[PDB]
Amino acid sequence: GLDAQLTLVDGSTDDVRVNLTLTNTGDKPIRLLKWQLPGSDDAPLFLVERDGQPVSYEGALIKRAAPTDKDFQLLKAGQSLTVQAEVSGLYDMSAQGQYSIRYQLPARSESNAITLWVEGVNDERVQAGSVSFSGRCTNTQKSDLLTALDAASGISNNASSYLAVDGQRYRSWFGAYSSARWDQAETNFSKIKDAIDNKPLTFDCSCKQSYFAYVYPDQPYKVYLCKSFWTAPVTGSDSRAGTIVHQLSHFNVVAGTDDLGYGQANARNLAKTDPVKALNNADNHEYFAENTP
Amino acid sequence: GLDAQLTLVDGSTDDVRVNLTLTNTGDKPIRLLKWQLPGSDDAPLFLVERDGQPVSYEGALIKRAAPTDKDFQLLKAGQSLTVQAEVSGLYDMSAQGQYSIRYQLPARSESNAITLWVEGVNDERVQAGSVSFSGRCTNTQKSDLLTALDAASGISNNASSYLAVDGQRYRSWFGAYSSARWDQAETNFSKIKDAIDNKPLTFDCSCKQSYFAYVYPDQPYKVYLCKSFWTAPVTGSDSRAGTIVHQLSHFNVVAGTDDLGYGQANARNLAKTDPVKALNNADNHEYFAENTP
Ligand SMILES: [Zn+2]
Ligand SMILES: [Zn+2]
Repeated sequence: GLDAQLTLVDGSTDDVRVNLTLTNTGDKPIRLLKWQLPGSDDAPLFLVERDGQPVSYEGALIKRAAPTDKDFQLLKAGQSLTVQAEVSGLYDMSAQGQYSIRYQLPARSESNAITLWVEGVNDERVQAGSVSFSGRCTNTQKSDLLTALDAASGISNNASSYLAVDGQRYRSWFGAYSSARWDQAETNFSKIKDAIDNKPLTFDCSCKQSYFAYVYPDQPYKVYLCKSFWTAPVTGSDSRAGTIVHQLSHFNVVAGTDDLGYGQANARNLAKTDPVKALNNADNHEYFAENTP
Repeated sequence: GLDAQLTLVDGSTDDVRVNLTLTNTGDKPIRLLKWQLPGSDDAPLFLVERDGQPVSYEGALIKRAAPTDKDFQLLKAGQSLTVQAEVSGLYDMSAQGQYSIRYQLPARSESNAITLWVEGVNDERVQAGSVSFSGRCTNTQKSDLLTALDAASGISNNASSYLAVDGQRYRSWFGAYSSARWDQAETNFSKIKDAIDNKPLTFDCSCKQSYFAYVYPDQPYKVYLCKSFWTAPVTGSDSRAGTIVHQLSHFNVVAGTDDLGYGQANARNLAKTDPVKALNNADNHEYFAENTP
């Protein structure tokens, strides 16, 4: 027969990783549908409950045709296959509480349940402004993102306060003074602040490219984080907080900023060279907010 | 110096491919910022105008740090590099008319302009219901998708009409009759029809996986098409039209269908075995609408 044993992995992030051992206890090989083994494609393979109530599935749903021979994994007689899954990135395990997790048996009926207390992401934005996730953001990621968002709120309020008392910081990132350009920058930060505070934001963690993040400017307010987001400091230069300000600025409904080159020296040269371009550049907005130093 | 020559590629799809030749005409190697050469990462590298007016950039915007040595491409003295780009997937070239396209010179100022008449995607949905795109859908793709959408509308109206006169087709895909389950199916198709007709749909062409499509059920109404969408027939079994019905059915605001296995035999067994599961399965909805035969 087919035996499925789930065990919790011990670690010190807030992620919820599990080891699933599937074992052919019979005497002839069996075939397991690969789409129903945990892996890089999303499917709802687990029953996740908090305090006896099902939580949301948070992954994608795929159309696949009927499977063919190539779609099945062979397990020999006696043989075990162990696969690890991170569960918090595919089910909503954001609320604190006692959870049970079982795996459903793949096509050729459940593992044991495991149970654990989950600290959760203790934030009203995840339970006007809200924050949702996709692309397998784990509890640690979600928590890191909310942290980054509060930091971003801190620097976007600080930018906005600076701009409300109508100037080196402005000079550095936006160039020679004009009231029209200052009012424009102030309007941009007002809208960035209003998105941080009040809009339905979405962060996605699927991107593995080496840069920081990307958005589609006509698809508010979903920000895709990439590898350099995670390696960046929460605050300071080219920081997580600053990245959020950068990316939010691109949305057509926020500030419609452009990509007019990349980096601090680029940004400084724009300011010195062509204030109108600086006013239209995401980086200049980020660096004005980061104000580091 | 650096010379940039753009030429149009002749072909018989509606895509707009161009060959960009960059040439170091000087005597020492030069370095070209790779991020500003056309490639797999989106940036707005071209000036695209229709009838002398700029059209929208339709690609993503990325945060990158200042570039380092590794980010520059070397071009030797005398040397040319030719790179091809498809332009309709990154700028809005959906309206019929006369277009000019120039490339902006990368960091180390424009190519010649090329001009061409573009047939466009001649559809009010792209100019209540609308259709937007991301993930580099070309004019041919956009046109194929609108075609598929009209086909999907055809089969979703036909499903809805069938369900309005209150039964083999129902039996095949939804199992034994009950008024509650029939009303539920009718409500599901009413909402699928209303999304096809009246909602802001988004199709994305970036996915290269071998299956048909995927959605996030909490991210309406963006459908990601994958390789099997393009190889599928427009109508019939496992068709483009049917895929759209499948995927739209998954959205929480449409019909909240599940992924309860994959394929026609799966679907038929659900119906025979467990009508409540069939009523909750995307495929059963697709196959009921495809009704092939
Ligand atoms: Zn599906
Ligand atoms: Zn950017």
